[PDB]
Amino acid sequence: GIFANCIFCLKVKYLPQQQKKKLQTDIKENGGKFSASLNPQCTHIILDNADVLSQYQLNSIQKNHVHIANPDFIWKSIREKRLLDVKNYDPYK
Repeated sequence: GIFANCIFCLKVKYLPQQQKKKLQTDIKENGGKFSASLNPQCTHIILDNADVLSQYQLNSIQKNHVHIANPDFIWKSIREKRLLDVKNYDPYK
């Protein structure tokens, strides 16, 4: 699937539970892995609009080349049946 070799940290606490779960199933059904925690193995961190990151988290993200994206990265990649440009979905840029 399109998310093969992707490891997503999900910070989507303020999404409806049904959307959190759809994110998870969309990731797993298309070859991805997801985690609640941020670590060096993460390739991506998905952040809903109301979730924020600490300076510590942002430094880890920079150091480990983690891509910061919003949920639309997942939704639209699934819809288009193709991994999109994550640079177009960065809430911090």
